[PDB]
Amino acid sequence: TLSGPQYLGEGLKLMMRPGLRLFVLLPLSINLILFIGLIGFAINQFSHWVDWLMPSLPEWLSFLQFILWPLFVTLVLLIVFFTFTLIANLIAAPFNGFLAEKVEVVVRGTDDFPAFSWAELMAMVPRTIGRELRKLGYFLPRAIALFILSLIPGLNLIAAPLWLLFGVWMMAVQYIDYPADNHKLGWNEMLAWLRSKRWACMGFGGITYLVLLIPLVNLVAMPAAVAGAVLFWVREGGDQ
Amino acid sequence: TLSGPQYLGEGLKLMMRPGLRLFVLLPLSINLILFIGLIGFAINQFSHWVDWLMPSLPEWLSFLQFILWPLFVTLVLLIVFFTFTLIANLIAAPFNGFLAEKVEVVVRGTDDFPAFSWAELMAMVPRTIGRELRKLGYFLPRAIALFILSLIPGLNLIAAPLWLLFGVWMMAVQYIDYPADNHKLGWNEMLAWLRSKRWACMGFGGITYLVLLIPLVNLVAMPAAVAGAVLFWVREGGDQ
Amino acid sequence: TLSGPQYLGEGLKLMMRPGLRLFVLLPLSINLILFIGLIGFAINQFSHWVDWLMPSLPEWLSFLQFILWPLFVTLVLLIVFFTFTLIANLIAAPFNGFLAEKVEVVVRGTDDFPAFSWAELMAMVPRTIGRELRKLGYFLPRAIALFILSLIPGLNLIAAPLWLLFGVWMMAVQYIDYPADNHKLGWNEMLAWLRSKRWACMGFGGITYLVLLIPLVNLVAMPAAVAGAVLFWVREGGDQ
Amino acid sequence: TLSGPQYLGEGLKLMMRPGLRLFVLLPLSINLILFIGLIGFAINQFSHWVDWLMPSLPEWLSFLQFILWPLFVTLVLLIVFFTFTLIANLIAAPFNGFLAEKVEVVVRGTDDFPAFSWAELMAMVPRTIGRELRKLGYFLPRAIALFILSLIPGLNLIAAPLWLLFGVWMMAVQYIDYPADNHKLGWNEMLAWLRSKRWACMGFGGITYLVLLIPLVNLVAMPAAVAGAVLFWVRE
Amino acid sequence: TLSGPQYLGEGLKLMMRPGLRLFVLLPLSINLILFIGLIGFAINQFSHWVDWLMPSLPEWLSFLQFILWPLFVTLVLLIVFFTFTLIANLIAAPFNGFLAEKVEVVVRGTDDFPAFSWAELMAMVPRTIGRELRKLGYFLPRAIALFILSLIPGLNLIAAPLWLLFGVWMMAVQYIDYPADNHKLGWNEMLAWLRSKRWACMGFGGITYLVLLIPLVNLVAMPAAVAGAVLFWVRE
Amino acid sequence: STLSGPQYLGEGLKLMMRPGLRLFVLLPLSINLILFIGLIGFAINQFSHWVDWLMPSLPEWLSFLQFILWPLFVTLVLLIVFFTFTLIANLIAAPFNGFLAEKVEVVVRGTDDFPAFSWAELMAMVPRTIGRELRKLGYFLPRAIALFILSLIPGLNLIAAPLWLLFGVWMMAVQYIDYPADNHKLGWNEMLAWLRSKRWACMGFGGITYLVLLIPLVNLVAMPAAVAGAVLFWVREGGDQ
Ligand SMILES: CCCCCCCCO[C@@H]1O[C@H](CO)[C@@H](O)[C@H](O)[C@H]1O
Ligand SMILES: CCCCCCCCO[C@@H]1O[C@H](CO)[C@@H](O)[C@H](O)[C@H]1O
Ligand SMILES: CCCCCCCCO[C@@H]1O[C@H](CO)[C@@H](O)[C@H](O)[C@H]1O
Ligand SMILES: CCCCCCCCO[C@@H]1O[C@H](CO)[C@@H](O)[C@H](O)[C@H]1O
Ligand SMILES: CCCCCCCCO[C@@H]1O[C@H](CO)[C@@H](O)[C@H](O)[C@H]1O
Ligand SMILES: CCCCCCCCO[C@@H]1O[C@H](CO)[C@@H](O)[C@H](O)[C@H]1O
Ligand SMILES: CCCCCCCCO[C@@H]1O[C@H](CO)[C@@H](O)[C@H](O)[C@H]1O
Ligand SMILES: CCCCCCCCO[C@@H]1O[C@H](CO)[C@@H](O)[C@H](O)[C@H]1O
Ligand SMILES: CCCCCCCCO[C@@H]1O[C@H](CO)[C@@H](O)[C@H](O)[C@H]1O
Ligand SMILES: CCCCCCCCO[C@@H]1O[C@H](CO)[C@@H](O)[C@H](O)[C@H]1O
Ligand SMILES: CCCCCCCCO[C@@H]1O[C@H](CO)[C@@H](O)[C@H](O)[C@H]1O
Ligand SMILES: CCCCCCCCO[C@@H]1O[C@H](CO)[C@@H](O)[C@H](O)[C@H]1O
Ligand SMILES: CCCCCCCCO[C@@H]1O[C@H](CO)[C@@H](O)[C@H](O)[C@H]1O
Ligand SMILES: CCCCCCCCO[C@@H]1O[C@H](CO)[C@@H](O)[C@H](O)[C@H]1O
Ligand SMILES: CCCCCCCCO[C@@H]1O[C@H](CO)[C@@H](O)[C@H](O)[C@H]1O
Ligand SMILES: CCCCCCCCO[C@@H]1O[C@H](CO)[C@@H](O)[C@H](O)[C@H]1O
Ligand SMILES: CCCCCCCCO[C@@H]1O[C@H](CO)[C@@H](O)[C@H](O)[C@H]1O
Ligand SMILES: CCCCCCCCO[C@@H]1O[C@H](CO)[C@@H](O)[C@H](O)[C@H]1O
Ligand SMILES: CCCCCCCCO[C@@H]1O[C@H](CO)[C@@H](O)[C@H](O)[C@H]1O
Ligand SMILES: CCCCCCCCO[C@@H]1O[C@H](CO)[C@@H](O)[C@H](O)[C@H]1O
Repeated sequence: TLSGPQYLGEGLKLMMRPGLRLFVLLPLSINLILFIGLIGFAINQFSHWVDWLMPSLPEWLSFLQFILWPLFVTLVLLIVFFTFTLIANLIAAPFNGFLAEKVEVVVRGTDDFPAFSWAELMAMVPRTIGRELRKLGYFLPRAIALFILSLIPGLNLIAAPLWLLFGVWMMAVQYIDYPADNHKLGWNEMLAWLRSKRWACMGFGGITYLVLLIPLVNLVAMPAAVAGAVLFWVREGGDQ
Repeated sequence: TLSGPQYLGEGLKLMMRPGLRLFVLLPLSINLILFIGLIGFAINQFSHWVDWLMPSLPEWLSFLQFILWPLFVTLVLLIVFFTFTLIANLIAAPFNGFLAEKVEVVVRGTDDFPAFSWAELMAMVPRTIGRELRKLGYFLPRAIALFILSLIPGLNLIAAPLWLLFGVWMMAVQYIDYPADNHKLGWNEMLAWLRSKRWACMGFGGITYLVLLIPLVNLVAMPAAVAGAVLFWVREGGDQ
Repeated sequence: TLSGPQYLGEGLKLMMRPGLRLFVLLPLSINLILFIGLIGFAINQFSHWVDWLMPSLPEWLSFLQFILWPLFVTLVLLIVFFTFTLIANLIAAPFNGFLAEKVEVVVRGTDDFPAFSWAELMAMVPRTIGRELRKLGYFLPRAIALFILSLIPGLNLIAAPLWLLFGVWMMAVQYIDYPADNHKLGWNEMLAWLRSKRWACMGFGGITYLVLLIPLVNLVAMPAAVAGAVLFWVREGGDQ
Repeated sequence: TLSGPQYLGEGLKLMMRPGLRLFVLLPLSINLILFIGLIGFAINQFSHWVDWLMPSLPEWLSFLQFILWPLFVTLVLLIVFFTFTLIANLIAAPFNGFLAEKVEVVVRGTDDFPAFSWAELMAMVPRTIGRELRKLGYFLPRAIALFILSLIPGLNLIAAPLWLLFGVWMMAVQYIDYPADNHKLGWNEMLAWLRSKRWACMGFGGITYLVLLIPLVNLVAMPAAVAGAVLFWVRE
Repeated sequence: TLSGPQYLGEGLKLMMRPGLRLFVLLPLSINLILFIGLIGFAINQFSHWVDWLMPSLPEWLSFLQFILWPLFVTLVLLIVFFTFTLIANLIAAPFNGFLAEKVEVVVRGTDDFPAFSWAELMAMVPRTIGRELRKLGYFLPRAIALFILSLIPGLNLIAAPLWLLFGVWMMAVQYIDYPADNHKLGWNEMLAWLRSKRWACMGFGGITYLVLLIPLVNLVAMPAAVAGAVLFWVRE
Repeated sequence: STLSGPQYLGEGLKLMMRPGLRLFVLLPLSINLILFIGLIGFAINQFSHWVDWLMPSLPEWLSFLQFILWPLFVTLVLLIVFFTFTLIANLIAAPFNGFLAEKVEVVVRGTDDFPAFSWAELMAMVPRTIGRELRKLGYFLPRAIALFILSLIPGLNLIAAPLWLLFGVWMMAVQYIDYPADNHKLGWNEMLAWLRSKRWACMGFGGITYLVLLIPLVNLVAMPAAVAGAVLFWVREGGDQ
């Protein structure tokens, strides 16, 4: 009855109520620390990194340095961004998993005020980081496939839609995974599960993608998305 | 003999001969009268309608009115336009049906000079208005669907071609129905009928679409699209 | 002697050195709190806002509520975004201003390690906030002008360049004022004085804007722009 | 007095009152007849025209006919439009002029119910047809100029604004003329009269442009623009 | 182990070795002689073609010849180019096959080098020219179709990819045909063959497409494509 | 005298068509042939290597970037190869154009309707005419890079497209109308002043010359036509100093 994007909205509701409300701070804080620590580092090495990527040129081709400069400078940033993002989700991987349990007990009425402890969090770290690596393995190859498909002057027009649709579906697997993996469910079994809910989890993943495009709101958005995903897992069925 | 778009042309021929020659003036004359009557009222009401759609705003945001004015003024115009066409087509519905019948008797040779009588027209009105409503009910949801699909950044590129192709298929169903409905044929039965004749009525629909973009020529073109569709019905199966 | 976009570069150096590094953490924490506070506010009021703007309609026009809904949701979003920006800048105004003085004493050689104190910061707040209000009062009119010029289908092509040319100039008056305002210097007087350094401060503002197009940069760049602007005030004319 | 375009708006008020707008239905009904005639004609001869325009080609180049077919067809269509747009406006020239007088007596209070008689219309025809022909002469060179400039890849960017600004300015000279021409004023004297105040005509013609973009509303926007122009002639 | 676009590279290698390096010169010589004569021809007759294709208009409509001018000029140019491109490749058709055979024997170790003889080339000419005429018969209708498809306002977006995919596929059928036609390969069986090998021959055809986008490098790239197509024929 | 505008290029094509000047049309093509035939092989063998030079060395983790970085440098390299080639070819065409311009002049002035080609005087021209094309490049490439950097700015590109076009036309005037002018020991600055006084005429000439040189197979006939047309522009409009 709740199928579609409605879950996301409801997930936000689940985050606003006390005792789950303070867990919302986790992603931002991660990205905060990771930013502040890394930013300074990046600041010092930015100049050096481009100097490594740029080839040595003779005096006659030295003019190419003017055209090649903006490139690697862009590329470095593109790397520094992606690298950071890559780490952020990794450090955010356990917390989200830990959250997906704590949301669930509230969804079913078991304990409306779940408690945070580092013990069970550190105990979750390996399966949930490894699971973040499985997600990365499922995503990144297909991403490079669609992107190289888009670099072709003829074929990009079919790549833009495939890109979008895939990114939505990935919003389904990324977040609905957290309760599925917390129920020790196989990767294949969960992807088949989402394949059976493809319309529902495509709507959920879709509005999740959209609301996750808002830059500052990303950080309040993700916890809502996790909780909404847990709700998805409870309202669709955890039989597998 | 004629398969493909050729029917439209032949429809023109049929409308050129005496006795069917004046009905070409029915659509044009309708849109004249309709406009002449409505324009007046519209002029007075237009100003008010936008003020209604425009939100009531506080002092600091009042500058937004300067930017919201064009949008709402645009929107109302669009609505004011569609309504017009929507009403016009409705009023054009029976006259078309009455033509598709009267063209048919000429195509099959029963009466070389059919007469116009308001009696059987008014007798037609409720059913034919009902069918134009069934057509709008078929079209408007799929149209909206395509449009929402166009506002999606990734999927818009797949939205344009689908819009064209559907608008063509719709040109088949709008006009080939007039004789089919005159023959008391089920809606789904005609849609499957045309789905088996996909190519033929997709060609007829195609040229009918193109020619009916030409702005004022529409009102002379349409009766040709009717007669042409009656020909599509006569020269191809009347079987049910 | 020392000139061009290099100021920004040099300004960055001043921020990295022992004694001036932690001041960069002042705006971020603010933007954190300001975000954390406002975002929750937005979360709760969002419905009421989009419902306020939306007009009350009769039953048959109720379908319009579907087209007006995304619109207002966007509009509200934009307000929420711009309002945030507007507030953020304002709160950033004194921390910027307070910095422009503290950078200065480091540039001159009195004290290599300045200390932060809430007393004189709070003593600065009203003057500097009123200052940046003078800035918004100088900027927002010319901005609205160029924007009404760009809405005209014909003139919009000359609006894009005219936009950029002003945006670079603005970069000068925003930052270079911070030390000047600490020296009790008049608004129109500073406008006249910088009207002479137009080229230098336009290079400063040029690299300032471009370098401000990157997201990572901004959080570390505004301090670099403030320090570089202080440096610009010291090595060139402080005369009055 | 009335800043920017209010004249058009005020002009529309004038047209909506009974007595000043049955006059609107006159040229429209004619252009209807014109429309019906020209369309039927083109129906009969469209094939003759495209076969005339198409060159005779060999069997190896016969497939070229397949690319030439859409072309002349387009071309014929275009001519057919412009001819009509040209003729209709031509036929519209006197009625508008005849209206511009009949508007003025209502503006100044002379006669609240103007009388329509074919006599004084036919008497206007030569002067007002000549006058609209002068307007076509002022317009077409600068229009072709901007179109050719707009074909240029680099300079096309300067052709789009110059197009709009001209298309707006022209809306002044056509309409604000109808009263001036009724006052027996020289062409050059009127262009100096309009260039005397650029902003005013620029707003009047500006909204008149935008409002003449609305598809069926043209038919009511034009009369408004005439009377507003009459109003524009009287108040200033 | 060698599948994919690598064949292109390898074909290049085969053409670098002595005795096969003389085979590179002929397509260049064809484009050269043919080009020089046909271009001198083009300059004198151009005026007659554009004047021939352009229709007779009355003197009022005379101005239309100004818009039709850039068009027909363009059109003639396109014909001029296509005709050249049409003829050019025809004359290269047998030299290709005659080359293809001489490459195959090098792949299997049969021949270190063969002295060219006009005899066997002339013996090939009618069959292989009939073969490339059949290639034109497969190609040109799909192209005109895709072009009419690109004229459609909605479907033009689906025309852009459809072109490329076919342009690549054609580059498979064009070159991999030449060894096939050396073996009297029946038309249906080769098209099915390349349809069963879609990935390999489509990558081969792909790099062939792209490297053939390079203008003067076309001339050295085509022999590499022929050699690569023979290797594609032998190893799979 | 009445011949002002872009008509010069047409008339120049006419001059190249009459006997005595007709085979000089083959001077550019042959050049572009030879320069290609010599270079082509070299380039191919070393193309693979050049991209590998410009491409950065990346670790195990950043190796995937090679999939996106590869096509880039390959294009970049190609571009350079093209520009450099077109650079070099134009240099070799510099004396021939000048020589042709000189020879065209005697046909235009009715002195010798069938001028003879001799390697003596062409080789005599080489140093002057090359140096003068180096000056042409010096006038062009800085201003061109300026327009390109200006087009890189997000706000100002819209003003970079027209400026680019107009400057390209103007450079057509400078390049071709210079050829007769250099033959009469005319200074660089003073010819820029003279063309600046003929800006309407030579800007039309440079306009059609530009367009005709955009068509690839046609440009081989048009380049001589542009030289001759430029000689006629020099003859019919003051060659005075
Ligand atoms: C756009 C730049 C945003 C701030 C982060 C990178 C700033 C790098 O800045 C530079 O760092 C170099 C060492 O890496 C020093 O040599 C320079 O003096 C310093 O200006
Ligand atoms: C403000 C920054 C917004 C960028 C949002 C882009 C969303 C990309 O998508 C994400 O890429 C990540 C790796 O980078 C993976 O961890 C995720 O599984 C994948 O969904
Ligand atoms: C991660 C933050 C996600 C916010 C997703 C919000 C989805 C909101 O959903 C909207 O909220 C309103 C609630 O009153 C409803 O009236 C609307 O009909 C509903 O679409
Ligand atoms: C474009 C001109 C449209 C004409 C407006 C309507 C018909 C003439 O206008 C008015 O219409 C009224 C009813 O609306 C009639 O009662 C009046 O007799 C009338 O003059
Ligand atoms: C273009 C000039 C005006 C076109 C018609 C204006 C409509 C006039 O007004 C309309 O008709 C009656 C008066 O005529 C009024 O009483 C009606 O209330 C109004 O709807
Ligand atoms: C869809 C047709 C509407 C576009 C034409 C112009 C509408 C402008 O409507 C304005 O409303 C005013 C309010 O009374 C009236 O004085 C006039 O009707 C007019 O000035
Ligand atoms: C293109 C930029 C804005 C053009 C001017 C918009 C003026 C908006 O002003 C509007 O005028 C209307 C009456 O004329 C009123 O109904 C509105 O309430 C008022 O906001
Ligand atoms: C596209 C048209 C915009 C929708 C708004 C239509 C007007 C809705 O507003 C309506 O206006 C009427 C007349 O003023 C009033 O009688 C009604 O009380 C009011 O509901
Ligand atoms: C004042 C009444 C509201 C505005 C009327 C909009 C009527 C538009 O009507 C449409 O105009 C098209 C051209 O635009 C024609 O091609 C169509 O045949 C016609 O249905
Ligand atoms: C940019 C900030 C986006 C805010 C999206 C907020 C959507 C959630 O909204 C919140 O949840 C309720 C539903 O339970 C809504 O009715 C109210 O807006 C609010 O309480
Ligand atoms: C097609 C564009 C329609 C815009 C309609 C604007 C008319 C709004 O309404 C009118 O605005 C006038 C100002 O011109 C005022 O003088 C009138 O009192 C007012 O009724
Ligand atoms: C095809 C039908 C054409 C209709 C043309 C209507 C001509 C207008 O008719 C005029 O109307 C005036 C009041 O408006 C009266 O004052 C005039 O005496 C009358 O001639
Ligand atoms: C369908 C609604 C009425 C149809 C009749 C309109 C006849 C056209 O009318 C004419 O059209 C020309 C070009 O659009 C205009 O320039 C003329 O002023 C106009 O009189
Ligand atoms: C450029 C192709 C040929 C010209 C086509 C446009 C013909 C119609 O053009 C219009 O006719 C009116 C007559 O009054 C003029 O006043 C208008 O300004 C003019 O645009
Ligand atoms: C083959 C014949 C094609 C000629 C069709 C006549 C088109 C006249 O159509 C007119 O176009 C105008 C815009 O220019 C619209 O604003 C008018 O409402 C409409 O009447
Ligand atoms: C249609 C009349 C002009 C000829 C159009 C085709 C242009 C050239 O077409 C080419 O022909 C070559 C062989 O000639 C083939 O190798 C290519 O696959 C093909 O693209
Ligand atoms: C209306 C007829 C349209 C025919 C267009 C076909 C023109 C041939 O297009 C061909 O495509 C090849 C790659 O695909 C290129 O290598 C050739 O240069 C080329 O001329
Ligand atoms: C690179 C080698 C140059 C050969 C190309 C043409 C140069 C010679 O050109 C020829 O010179 C003859 C007399 O010498 C003239 O009579 C010919 O008309 C002329 O065409
Ligand atoms: C960004 C668009 C690039 C188009 C292709 C390269 C155009 C510039 O090309 C250059 O023009 C110069 C001036 O005459 C010549 O000196 C150079 O030889 C030539 O390479
Ligand atoms: C050494 C291999 C590099 C290849 C560079 C060749 C680029 C050739 O360039 C082409 O040459 C023709 C004249 O020669 C011109 O007609 C074309 O405009 C041009 O694109």
